[PDB]
Amino acid sequence: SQKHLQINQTFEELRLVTQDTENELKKLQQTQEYFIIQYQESLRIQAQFAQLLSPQERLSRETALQQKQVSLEAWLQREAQTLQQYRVELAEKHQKTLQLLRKQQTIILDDELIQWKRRQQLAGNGGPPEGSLDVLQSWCEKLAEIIWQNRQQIRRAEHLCQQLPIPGPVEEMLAEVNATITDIISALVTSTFIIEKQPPQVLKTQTKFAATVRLLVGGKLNVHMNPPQVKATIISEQQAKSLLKNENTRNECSGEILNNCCVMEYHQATGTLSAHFRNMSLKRIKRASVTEEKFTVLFESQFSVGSNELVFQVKTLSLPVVVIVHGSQDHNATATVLWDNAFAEPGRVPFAVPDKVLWPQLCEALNMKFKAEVQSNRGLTKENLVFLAQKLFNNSSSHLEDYSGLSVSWSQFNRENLPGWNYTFWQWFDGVMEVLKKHHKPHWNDGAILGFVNKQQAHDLLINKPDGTFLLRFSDSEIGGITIAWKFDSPERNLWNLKPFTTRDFSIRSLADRLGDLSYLIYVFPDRPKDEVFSKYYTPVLAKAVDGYVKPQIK
Ligand SMILES: CN(C)C(=O)CCN(C(=O)[C@@H]1CCCN1C(=O)[C@@H](NC(=O)c1cc2cc(C(F)(F)P(=O)(O)O)ccc2s1)C(C)(C)C)c1ccc(Br)cc1
Repeated sequence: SQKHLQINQTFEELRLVTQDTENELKKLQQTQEYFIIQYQESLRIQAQFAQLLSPQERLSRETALQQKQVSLEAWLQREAQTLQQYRVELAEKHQKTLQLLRKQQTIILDDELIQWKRRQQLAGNGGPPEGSLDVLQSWCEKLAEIIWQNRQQIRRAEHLCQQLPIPGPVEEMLAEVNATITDIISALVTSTFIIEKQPPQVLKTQTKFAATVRLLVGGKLNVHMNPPQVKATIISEQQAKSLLKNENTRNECSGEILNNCCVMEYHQATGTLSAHFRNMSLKRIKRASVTEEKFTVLFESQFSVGSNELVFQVKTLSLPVVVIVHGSQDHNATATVLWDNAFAEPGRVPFAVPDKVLWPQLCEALNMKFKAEVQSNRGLTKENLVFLAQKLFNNSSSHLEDYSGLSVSWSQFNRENLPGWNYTFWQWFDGVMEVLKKHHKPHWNDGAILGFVNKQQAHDLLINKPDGTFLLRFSDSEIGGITIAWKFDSPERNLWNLKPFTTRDFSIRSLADRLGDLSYLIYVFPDRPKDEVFSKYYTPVLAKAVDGYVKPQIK
């Protein structure tokens, strides 16, 4: 809460200086109002002379009014300069608080909001949750409360100058203040239309999906009065670039969305103005690989603040989505999305990503997604990272630090196949998460699957162990396969690599049941016995009702 306390201090100073300008604005209006009354007195003074007639009294009444006329005329002249001075002083104070406001806004919007948004982007790859927008709304409320007060303050100060003009520096001073105000409100309004909950980045046609679009300055401006409509629209990466550059053909889009319209709702209790699209669906998609084609859901809205004097057109784009029609296309779709959420640079043109990235950056991305997919805190160890670097780079080294300067290209990750294989690194890696996720989630968590060791590594671990000591390994030759490697002293071969099982095999008999059937397996690596690790998962054979068993019995 270091920068958090400085943000709060600046907000508190901003409200104190805005009350000062308000006090001085009412004071200026009083000064001007009295000056207008004193000016009428100087008019009555001449009308008093006009009511002339005997110079025995008319010589004394003429001198009384002359002395009075002069003093009031002198007071008026001095008060006019005071009116101009206090006016300049107010504009200077408004210019000062607006410059401070600009700095305070840049902090909330270009830093804290971007950090929240990035936190949300990385959460797509199974990263840590971004958290509630409560803090960001609390600040955007104050930003709006303050810019709106100063705006109405200057509109009032301007009204005074209309009713009593005094030419000088004040005109261009107010022209500057106004330009600053439109810049700040436009920025505050356009930037605070954000997507609280993103749509699915791997989207299947004809599948119900949801999104949430919040407006952080909803409660503090006159926006909830007429809650605006938001129109969800699916567009392509090219269409997204031209939408930003403004070189578009108005309604250019790439498909229909069912229930693509929603009206923002204000929740008094929380102060939130937000469109909840709960029943969206992709009816059709226009496509000019399918897997590498990035789309985005564009949310538009049009609304005003206070009166039709201030109207805005807001547009927010979702994180890139990949559309799949089969479901079987998910394998490679996840890879392009995984790359996007991880390696996207801030302030990029629509869905631009780096061609190559350094190996430890890709390590973060794989570890993050891996833990999320298997639903465990046991991630990829330093040894596991080396195993994958050996596989990926086709390098011998067993030192993670060696790979640190190397670069994985997109084609090296999920386009060109591995050395002697018919699959890519992503296909191999995703294959492992997929077999681990469907089944073996508790097994992976309980450490029973060592997995990321090559055929040689497993032998150079099991040799010095008793007959029947095994380890569970990931097959190289078969995507999503698990191989049992075990040492058992015998003629011309001591280490044994059993045939790899895939999800089809597990669907017939579980990993635990299959291990329990094989008597030649007795000790899971390193010491712990087989039944000690898999007794939990052996199937208690249940009697069938068809065989005449009225109550559930365990044979
Ligand atoms: C109760 N019961 C019937 C059973 O399930 C147990 C019986 N069983 C077997 O013993 C089968 C029966 C046929 C030959 N067999 C073998 O295991 C023979 N082994 C292999 O044939 C192979 C070993 C590797 C290693 C790899 C590798 F190293 F992991 P990779 O890194 O290159 O991918 C890649 C392919 C292969 S093929 C063996 C020489 C050990 C006898 C079994 C049956 C079916 C399935 Br599927 C799985 C195992």
